[PDB]
Amino acid sequence: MKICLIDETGTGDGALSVLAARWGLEHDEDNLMALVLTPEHLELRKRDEPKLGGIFVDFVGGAMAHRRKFGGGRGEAVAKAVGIKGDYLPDVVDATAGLGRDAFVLASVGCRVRMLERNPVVAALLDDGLARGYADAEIGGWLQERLQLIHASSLTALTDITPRPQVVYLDPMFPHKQLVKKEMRVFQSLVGPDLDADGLLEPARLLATKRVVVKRPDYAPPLANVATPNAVVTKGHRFDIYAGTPV
Repeated sequence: MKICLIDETGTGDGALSVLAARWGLEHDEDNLMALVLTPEHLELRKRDEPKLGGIFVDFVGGAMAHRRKFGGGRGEAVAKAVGIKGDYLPDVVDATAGLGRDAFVLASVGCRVRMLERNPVVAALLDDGLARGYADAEIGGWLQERLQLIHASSLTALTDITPRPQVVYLDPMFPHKQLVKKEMRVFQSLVGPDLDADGLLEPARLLATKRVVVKRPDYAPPLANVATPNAVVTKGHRFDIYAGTPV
């Protein structure tokens, strides 16, 4: 995958070169987007719009820490969709991690989560945030065990995953046009619709032993057109619930 790789560390240790090779990233000097390695973290920027700033994955502060403390935890719409209740904290596989926002909530509530991200540039951002998150004196401990990243095809590896997770969560990039903030304008400018999203449902329902949860924006059709009477509705979107495959 092509993108403008920029080093703002000054160390000269070759860290960016290693990270690029690890995720199969190719430097593209005149690419519209740029992946920058700062002393603080790895961020994505929209070169033609400096005023927008850069976006990065941070489990320690910012929006993720705010949502952790104020979002409600087990009371979140996504927490209820996966079936979280009482002492029930299922193992989850998030086949469309993206920025890891939902995945972080689930891990924060007490779920053992395994994230998968096929997009190399997004995966690079997650890995960097995971590195920083693991190094946190407060959450670094449980984070390292409840939130881990895996690089593989969510269509082929979604079957070889072991041990089988009780729940599989899906939230593929839906073909949108409707963002309002910078954290999305920059990102959306990079990541486009997941053309094979519909193909995720089947392998997901096979992997999960209890439930498959699909986040869907309002009015969006169910994934793969497979209807379901079970769903948790929220503001601006819903979570379609499907039965998994008992062991």
